[PDB]
Amino acid sequence: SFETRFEKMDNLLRDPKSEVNSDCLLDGLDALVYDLDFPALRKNKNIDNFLSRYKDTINKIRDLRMKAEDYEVVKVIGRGAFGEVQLVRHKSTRKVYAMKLLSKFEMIKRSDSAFFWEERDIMAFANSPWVVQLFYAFQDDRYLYMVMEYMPGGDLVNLMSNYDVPEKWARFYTAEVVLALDAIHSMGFIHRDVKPDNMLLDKSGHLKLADFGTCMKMNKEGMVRCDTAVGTPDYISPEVLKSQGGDGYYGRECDWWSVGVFLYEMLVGDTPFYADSLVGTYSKIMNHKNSLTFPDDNDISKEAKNLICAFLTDREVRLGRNGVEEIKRHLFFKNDQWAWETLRDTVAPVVPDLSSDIDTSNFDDLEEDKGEEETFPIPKAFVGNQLPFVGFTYYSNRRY
Amino acid sequence: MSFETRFEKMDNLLRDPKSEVNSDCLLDGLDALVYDLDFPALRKNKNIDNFLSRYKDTINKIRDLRMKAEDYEVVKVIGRGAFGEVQLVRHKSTRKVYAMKLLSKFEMIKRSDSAFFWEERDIMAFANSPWVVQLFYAFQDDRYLYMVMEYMPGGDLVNLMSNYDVPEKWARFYTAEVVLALDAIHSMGFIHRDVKPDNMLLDKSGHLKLADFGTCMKMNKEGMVRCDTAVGTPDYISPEVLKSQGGDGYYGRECDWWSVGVFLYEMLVGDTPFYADSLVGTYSKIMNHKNSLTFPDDNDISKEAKNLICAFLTDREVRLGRNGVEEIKRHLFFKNDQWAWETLRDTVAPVVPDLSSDIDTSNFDDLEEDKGEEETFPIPKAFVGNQLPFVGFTYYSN
Ligand SMILES: C[C@@H](N)[C@H]1CC[C@H](C(=O)Nc2ccncc2)CC1
Ligand SMILES: C[C@@H](N)[C@H]1CC[C@H](C(=O)Nc2ccncc2)CC1
Repeated sequence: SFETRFEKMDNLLRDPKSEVNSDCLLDGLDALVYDLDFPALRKNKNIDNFLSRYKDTINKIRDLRMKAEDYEVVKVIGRGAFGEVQLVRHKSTRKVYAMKLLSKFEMIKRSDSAFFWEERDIMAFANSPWVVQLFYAFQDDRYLYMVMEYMPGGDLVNLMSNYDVPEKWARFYTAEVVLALDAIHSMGFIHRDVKPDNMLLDKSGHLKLADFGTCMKMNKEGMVRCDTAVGTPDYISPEVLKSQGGDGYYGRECDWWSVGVFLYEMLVGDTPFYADSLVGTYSKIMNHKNSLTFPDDNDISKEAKNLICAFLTDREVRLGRNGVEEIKRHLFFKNDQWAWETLRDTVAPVVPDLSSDIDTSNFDDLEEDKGEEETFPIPKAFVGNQLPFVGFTYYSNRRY
Repeated sequence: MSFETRFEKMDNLLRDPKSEVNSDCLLDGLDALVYDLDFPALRKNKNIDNFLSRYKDTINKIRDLRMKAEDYEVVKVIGRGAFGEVQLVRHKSTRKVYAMKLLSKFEMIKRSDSAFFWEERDIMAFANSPWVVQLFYAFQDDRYLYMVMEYMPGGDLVNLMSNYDVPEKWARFYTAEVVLALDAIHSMGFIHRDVKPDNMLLDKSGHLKLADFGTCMKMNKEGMVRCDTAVGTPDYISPEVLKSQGGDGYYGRECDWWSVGVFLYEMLVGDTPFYADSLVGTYSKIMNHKNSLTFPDDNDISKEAKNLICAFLTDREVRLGRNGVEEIKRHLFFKNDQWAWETLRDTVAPVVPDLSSDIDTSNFDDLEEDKGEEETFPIPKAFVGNQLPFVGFTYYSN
């Protein structure tokens, strides 16, 4: 039908999940202009003409759409591999966010995943109190921008470095992690990188998972096929670590292993497979059957040691294989202060006391500054570097 | 402006039919980018290869859903030549009858000239004037631009002049309707530059509309336009436009009034005032119009008619219409008792076409055939971007 066709097309331009919504189309144009405006390419008439035709229009668009200078950078609160995280205030709305910058050139400089799509999808549509929310996503010729809710409570790395975590706390945080991971699993993902760095606390001291670049969609049988290992040396499971070209076929039990490493670290103060060098940790993980020991410290309860050992075993006998319910029923979690279904409504073990909305005391003081770093080299022919990041913008077609 | 304002200004832009960044135009850009990259030579680049692999499914569905050529049943070809052919079409679904104009992308590209269509699209789509042939839809594929216009069943003035020894009463009417049509174009801020019987079409009631605006240009601050470009059939072209061949000349709207004078002369005489066997011969006579413009020794043509023609066929500086259209309207030639300027298009036309059906094409000649094996673009070894000049052409009406 004629109407049907017009309508199907109209939805395809509206749907927040459509690859051709206003966001994707405005990105498509924005990318083209960026990838053509070069004197070497300007020699071609088609190109030179097209650019002069849209010059005024494209400049109007870039000013109207969400851009970097719309935000006032309050302070850098994280910096690393593919960019940095900075506490920002929107100059117009005065609202405070944590903005993440991803160097387009650096991700193209041999990453191998386009990992940012998973990160964008989950953070934007998860709609879960266990997932750091993504409000806006935009871009220019050089950086991807992710506008997330600010987690003023800092991460679990910071918490563990300031406290000798008692069991009561360990239980709470482990329990919130379990629910957070179960929410991710219910969405059809295996996180693959469960660690204190990815665990952030809100203004009330409650946990959320941040960063999901390592996430992968499960198949129908709830499995994932991967030839190359993914994760962090201390927290990676034996099966994900040994994942090879031979196959590399694993389930969500690999996440539960990392939770065991997390629990152990909170109560002991060290990772269960710490070694002199990185490669030593590898051997100890593979030899987990004999390398996993508890120090002579009569403060780790029986239940704690049990759960840790139930998690730090071979995938085949690992706790969590029969669903999250067998984990929740574990005696370690048995308490009289909270229930699973009401946990995130209870008072947290550490409720952060904040001075202002821009209080960054729970984050280490990072230098800030830089002086803009090297990006793409000026092309001599058409390369199309902005093409992989088309449709990343989350602004014109957001879900409400 | 507030965030809400900024957001909503941008969101209105995507729905504004007069926006270069409305949804339809943006789909063109993405549609085009897919065409000018889907070549094995360019597929060697990963950014390109991955891009096309992602939008493969999506782009195909889009192309099948949007307005396309096979949505129309071609009833009959009614015009040909230029960059394509004008054909009477019936929309397969709505059963509505339109006149569709095709423009070959390759042909346009081959000989530079690939920007004239923007003026034609803009005017026909937004003029919203009874003196302008209306443009309902505009779409495209990898090869042709498509313009869905209202069908003018009355035929053109060329056809009318070849069937009648046009009397003055008729000549006056048609000249008067042309004057109002040209004034409407001028009011929109354009100089037509190609006023001729071919571009003058009649509706079912026998009333005039201007069709084709591929030579129209936007007047500058002072209502002028510089230009360089070759010329086809100088018969109606003014001396100034002919002298301005290479950016060496700025001319006003009074170049259109010259063409009206040629039009009036042709209706009453039967021949164009500066006709010659060669193109350069016609040119020479137009340049020497001061001495070449003559009238036959049969005073069938009235005094007022001779006056108006001579008032139009003079040097730009003293040409009638330089002081506005009102001095033209007040000319004694137009003095009559059958119509008034403000009510003219509501009066009964001198020739009201009698039509058999909605697809009656009796006022249009049957056309030969093209035997036209239209040339296609060669497979590129690098990025050429032949689709870029046609991005943002797509247009729909509500
Ligand atoms: C170490 C990496 N895996 C990664 C963890 C999450 C971090 C972040 O978004 N932090 C953050 C989010 C919201 N509010 C404050 C900080 C970015 C870096
Ligand atoms: C010869 C050229 N200057 C040009 C004249 C007008 C013609 C046309 O659109 N004709 C038309 C319009 C509407 N209905 C029927 C025919 C296209 C070609």
